[PDB]
Amino acid sequence: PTDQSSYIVDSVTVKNGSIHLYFDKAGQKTYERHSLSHFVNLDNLRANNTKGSLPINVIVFDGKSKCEESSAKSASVYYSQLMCQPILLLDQALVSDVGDSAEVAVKMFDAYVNTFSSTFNVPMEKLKTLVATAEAELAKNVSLDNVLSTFISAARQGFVDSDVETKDVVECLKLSHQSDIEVTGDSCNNYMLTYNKVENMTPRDLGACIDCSARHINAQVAKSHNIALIWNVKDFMSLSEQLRKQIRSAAKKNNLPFKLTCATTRQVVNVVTTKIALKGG
Repeated sequence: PTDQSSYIVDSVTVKNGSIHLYFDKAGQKTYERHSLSHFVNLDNLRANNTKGSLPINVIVFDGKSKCEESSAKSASVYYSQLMCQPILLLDQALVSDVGDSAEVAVKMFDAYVNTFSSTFNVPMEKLKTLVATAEAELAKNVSLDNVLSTFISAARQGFVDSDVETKDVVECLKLSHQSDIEVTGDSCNNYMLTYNKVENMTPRDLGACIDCSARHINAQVAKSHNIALIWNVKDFMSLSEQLRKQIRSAAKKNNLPFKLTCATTRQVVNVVTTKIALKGG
């Protein structure tokens, strides 16, 4: 029994700004984890869409309507091929009482605080006051980016280097929570597996790579030396969504750690790595 194209979501559970979607795969109970943010507005997960792409491998439909379910199952034959993964078909009835903007934002913020605390080794007692202010402000409908930025600027003293910008920590936290990416304060390398070829990059992707001095590393040279791919958050974000996903999946294929950093310092080239250049020269 191979990985079909879609699976029906039977049940749902929420905890720490994340949702679990439960399905039966060849008689074994399984789940996929997604950030709660994709479930505030369900329209982005409907098969009709407005762009023709899904932010996650999930299709929301109305289980009360026969056509919506069958249409979504048909649509997931296309998206499964486009995304190179099966699609989870979720009835909108399972995600009725999930959250309410701020309600979900407070769950998000609490997850940001845990990643900030464990990344910069900051004791939770030192943040107690700044967390209380931040949570009472989110309930006042003060933007999450404002509350997060205000929190980081105040909480950063003595834990984050003066060289790193608050905005880069903010993006690291947000992204870390969206795609479950490890965050570090360590020097980046902007190393990329040889699998992601220059020939298949767009001018924006090749140029962005050359701009951040991205280097190519061979999968085996990286595996045997236990090399982690550490990208600067800004540099990584200058890349396309497709390229960002490809770099990460290639690292996961070879069991290589993938991390985002808020640091701008580069780690010393101690391994045989070739700088990404234009196909000609």
